[PDB]
Amino acid sequence: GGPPTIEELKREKIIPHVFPDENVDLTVDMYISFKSGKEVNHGNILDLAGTGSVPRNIKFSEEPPEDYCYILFMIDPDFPSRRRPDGRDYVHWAVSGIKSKELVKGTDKNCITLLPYVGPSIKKGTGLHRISFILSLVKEENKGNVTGVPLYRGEHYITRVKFNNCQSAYNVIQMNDMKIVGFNWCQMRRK
Repeated sequence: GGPPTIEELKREKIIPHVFPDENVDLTVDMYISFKSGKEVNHGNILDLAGTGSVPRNIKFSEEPPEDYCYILFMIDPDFPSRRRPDGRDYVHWAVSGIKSKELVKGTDKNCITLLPYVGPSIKKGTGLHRISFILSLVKEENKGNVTGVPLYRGEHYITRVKFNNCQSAYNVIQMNDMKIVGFNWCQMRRK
């Protein structure tokens, strides 16, 4: 739509459930395609089928500022269920270091994969999950020094529930003095 508007996010309760207030500066559009014909687009309904791999193509409307890079998180704020989101935020994916307007298959030479992609975790009968993608700026020098999200050593050393025991993506962003600049989401349920 370009980037989501504040009013859109309030309607869907992404503010305050994902972002606790209205002061986010969403200026960078983010196109996200799992595969041809399967795009994340401002709260559209996507089938769970075909989400087992990292999006094939992501495109940003602009490059990050000089000496900054993007860090991208994909989360489920509605985990395990929409009615009882006791694991909010579940972190599916965290990649840091993006310099390019295009990210193909989730990585390039610049990127550090802090949490490798794992697809949506949705049981039948758990409502619609607002599977969300949050794009922020991090200093290049800090791209692998994210408090709360250490360099990856395998699943034994982290948890995806409650954002690696830092509760939320927003908390991680703000405690690292990062700047949110983009957002997209879809709704997913298990048939």
